[PDB]
Amino acid sequence: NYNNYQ
Repeated sequence: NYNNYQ
């Protein structure tokens, strides 16, 4: 949850 992959 609320994880960012960029």
